[PDB]
Amino acid sequence: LVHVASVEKGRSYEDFQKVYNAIALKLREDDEYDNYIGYGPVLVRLAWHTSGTWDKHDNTGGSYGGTYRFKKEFNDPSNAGLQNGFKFLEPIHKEFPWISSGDLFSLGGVTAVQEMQGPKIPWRCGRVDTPEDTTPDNGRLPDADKDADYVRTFFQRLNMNDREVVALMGAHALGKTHLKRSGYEGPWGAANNVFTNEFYLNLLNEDWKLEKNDANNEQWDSKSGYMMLPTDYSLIQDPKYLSIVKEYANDQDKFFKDFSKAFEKLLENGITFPKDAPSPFIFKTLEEQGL
Ligand code: HEM
Repeated sequence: LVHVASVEKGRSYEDFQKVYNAIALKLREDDEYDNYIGYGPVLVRLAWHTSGTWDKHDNTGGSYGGTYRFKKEFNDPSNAGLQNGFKFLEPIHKEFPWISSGDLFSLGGVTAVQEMQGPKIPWRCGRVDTPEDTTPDNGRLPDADKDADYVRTFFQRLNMNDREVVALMGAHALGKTHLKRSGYEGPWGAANNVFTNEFYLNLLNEDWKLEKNDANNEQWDSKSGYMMLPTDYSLIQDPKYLSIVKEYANDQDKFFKDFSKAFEKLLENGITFPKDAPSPFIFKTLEEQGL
């Protein structure tokens, strides 16, 4: 099935910058969430999980249809906690009821990355809501207890190569694992609501110990109070991934540029953009607007 991008009727860049801005202003205001981490990280994860159900083989799942709004997908165990990002976006959607669900979930992720001082992420509109029966089944999002071979094979289904996977994993600088949500506990670093290449630096430079958490799952822990999932740690066990981790640990601009591309791609899998669709938008941050 082909999903053709269809611009919300009569809308243009300024309309979407207003939605961006409303998201960004609420991100600034609602700062208490998650022990003052704020909503940035969970909004990035929401964009990823709403996109990461995609299957390149048959074009099922993906960001286009905004299917997270249906109970099968919002109750996926893999999505535990993302309801906080959805609830954040509710008043945004009420103010701007013309935006599609897929466009709002993906735009929330773009807005969060940029407001957290991350790279610019070009973003295209035109996702169209699809019906409840187009919601993908549970089980398309990845397990965390696995090795590098798992990670590599997993991401082939999303048409991501080694560089794209290692870049995308850099988003694990953000936020934290929560025991009751995933069976893992702890942040990956100190700067967890500012977008940096810290994930790579910590992988290479902390002294990691393989421990069991209070849910009886293994994770890697450091004396600084940081953690890595087994799938994170797999990026330094596999020699191909390791080379790329070192590259991003040593070049912040390269990480930014490669993350931006990979994240846009993730958010756009499955969508056909007509030849005469608008160019991708690059939104100004609040800071750049003086707001
Ligand atoms: C092998 C792939 C991946 C696995 C197994 C994985 C697993 C996890 C797990 C278990 C959590 C903790 C959830 C919780 O307890 O709250 C988490 C959090 C998070 N992940 Fe992933 N992840 C992967 C890839 C990605 C990608 C590709 C991105 C986005 C580009 C991403 C962004 C995030 C963010 C931002 C958080 C923090 C959420 C928060 O603080 O609420 N992850 N991930």
